Amino acid sequence: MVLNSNELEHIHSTNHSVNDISIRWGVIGAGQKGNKEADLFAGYKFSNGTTCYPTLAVNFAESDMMHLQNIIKEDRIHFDGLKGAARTPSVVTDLFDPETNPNANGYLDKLAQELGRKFTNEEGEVIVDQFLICLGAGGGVGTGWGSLVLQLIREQFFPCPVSMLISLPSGDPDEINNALVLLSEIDEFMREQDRLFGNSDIKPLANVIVNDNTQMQRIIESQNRYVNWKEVANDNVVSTLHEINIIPENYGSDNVTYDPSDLIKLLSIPGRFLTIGKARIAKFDLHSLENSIKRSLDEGFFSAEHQFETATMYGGFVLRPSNADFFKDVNTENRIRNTLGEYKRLDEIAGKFGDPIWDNEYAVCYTIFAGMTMPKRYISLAREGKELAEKQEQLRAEAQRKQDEEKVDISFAT
Amino acid sequence: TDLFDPETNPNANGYLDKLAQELGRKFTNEEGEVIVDQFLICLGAGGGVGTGWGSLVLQLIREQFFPCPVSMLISLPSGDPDEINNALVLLSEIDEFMREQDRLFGNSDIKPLANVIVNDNTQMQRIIESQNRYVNWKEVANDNVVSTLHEINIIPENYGSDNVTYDPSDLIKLLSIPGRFLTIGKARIAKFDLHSLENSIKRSLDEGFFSAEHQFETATMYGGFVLRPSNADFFKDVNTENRIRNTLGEYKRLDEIAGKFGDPIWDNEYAVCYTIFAGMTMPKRYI
Repeated sequence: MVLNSNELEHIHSTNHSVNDISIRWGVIGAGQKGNKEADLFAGYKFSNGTTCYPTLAVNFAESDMMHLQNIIKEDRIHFDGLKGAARTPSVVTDLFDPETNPNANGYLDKLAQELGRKFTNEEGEVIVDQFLICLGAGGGVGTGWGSLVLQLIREQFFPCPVSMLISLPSGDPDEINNALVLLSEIDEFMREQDRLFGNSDIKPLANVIVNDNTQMQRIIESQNRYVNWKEVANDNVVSTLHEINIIPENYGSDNVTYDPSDLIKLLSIPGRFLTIGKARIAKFDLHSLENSIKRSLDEGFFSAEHQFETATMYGGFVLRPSNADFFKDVNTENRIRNTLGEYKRLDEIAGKFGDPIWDNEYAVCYTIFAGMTMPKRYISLAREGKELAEKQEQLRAEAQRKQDEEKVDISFAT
Repeated sequence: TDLFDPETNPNANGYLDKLAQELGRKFTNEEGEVIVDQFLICLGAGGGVGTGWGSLVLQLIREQFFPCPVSMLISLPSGDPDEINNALVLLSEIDEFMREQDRLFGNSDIKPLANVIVNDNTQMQRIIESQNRYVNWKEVANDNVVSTLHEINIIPENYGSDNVTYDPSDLIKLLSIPGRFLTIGKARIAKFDLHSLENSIKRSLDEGFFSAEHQFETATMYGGFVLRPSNADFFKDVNTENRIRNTLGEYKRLDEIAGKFGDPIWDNEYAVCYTIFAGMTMPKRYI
């Protein structure tokens, strides 16, 4: 029963019949970042007390997983005689490839197997609509797993589509190159997927959701006195995803319902880069409403300089109080359509935007843009790692010559 | 070096048989599994036997005499001009070998000379006389450097963390790949507040048992971890994480080189903070 946002608090005290969700995610967290996000998902329960999401944790370092809290030991999957890949992701792709490793195919049996156990019925009903794979780009185990997953969904290894929740690394030239090769592999796969599947078809890679660790830290230090920024960042991105999954299945509207089918379409069909903006609304007036939607989109936890003009679909909803007449007001509807319009004119792509009724005293506004192309953070990362990588080709040489240029005289010794 | 060289000594090669042999007995399986990941060779630079052995080892790892990489734990001499020249010729032979190793092996490759760890006998005495009433300074210095190395070997295999695990693979990478000069700072932490935490990390690095005026700016890799109590909320605190990243940052900005820094959970009532910098160039104590 994790409750890691005060939206989740206020809709579990209020609502004691939260018994379903819009999409039955099967969560797999690879590498430690992934493990920790996965551990949060595993914690969530319904009002009745059942678990929401079947969850596995995967790693090479058996020691990243020993301080998990909601993931039972049985569900902590790890690989033998391997102490860890060492911030090098080609170690994971290798352990699973016949060409390099001989028992490669053996490992896949234990993956196919523990997949079978956690996401399958007594029959073989996959008990899951799509897989959510959590990664921290930059590390060995995580980034490697990312690549292996791309490779696996080509052999149609998974029963259903795969959503990847990927985090971009803060600032370390080895991590940046790792992150860049994955993001590049993803951009390629997405382009191949665009030529192989129709605009209407269900995609095998449902979407990829990025967070940027730089942007997330910036935010956290703007907003009992110890704060693990990672712990906070995780709470925000995970609780947001959980919220947008709860709400359509559990709250409704006299005006425009955003139901679960709309969300499933959003997460299933576009098949590219997806972003979310969660905006709290306290001041019921247009100037503030605007500057918080704009803020959640541009300076929020899921912002990575996204290419909104390339979005092919939208979704969203404002959870609002039963009374607050400020939302029935048309003048308020236009301000949203035109505010979001500045990113993508909403007529020009397919979607829906709802306004469900909730118990509480404030309005939370969730905005989702899907089908976008590669985020521009990719370029600025490429550029940031160049000014470090090249800055220490200089420093390695700056002092390797200092080696060559100065012998010290010890002729008096030998 | 003479007793082991055909050019000077004739039964030179005979001696190597008894070395190859007693190596075989102590570090090999009933099969020939070397039962050992790397060799730790302890020396006191300055003497005959020790310093000589140091040179012979450099020579031996070139003929690929050893099954696996070699770490050398070398101590620098206190103050005797014959000992200093001896120490200097070895340290010079090491700087040369390390430079040859840099051109022959990749930045990713396992190095045959895994690393060299120096202690300076002057710096170690200074410390011991700042900190039953007899004290053999050598006996104490040894206890500190050896127990530190043992600690950093125990901890990753035996203690873990909900936040960031520093596991054994991370340590093996640290000790295996950089292949140059390596240092350690062991800092006890009693006062849970930022000003003190800092001034003990800084102290362990600059005025500790492994300090020899190291060239931190030349470090190519880092590692470390703070063993902390299960409860002490002062370590979950972010404000405490930043103070470490920026404190260590003053030696080498930690983004600029490859590593990891963990915070394992332990039983006890205080926090011990181990910091390791590897891949460094020749220490300034040499000058």
